[PDB]
Amino acid sequence: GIPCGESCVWIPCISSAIGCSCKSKVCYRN
Repeated sequence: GIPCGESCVWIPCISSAIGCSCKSKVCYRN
């Protein structure tokens, strides 16, 4: 439930490695 940084507009969630996933068009985790 916390924004990681990358935006699922043009940037893939590299942070997905640490559990980040696209949410509300932005990569979120916890």
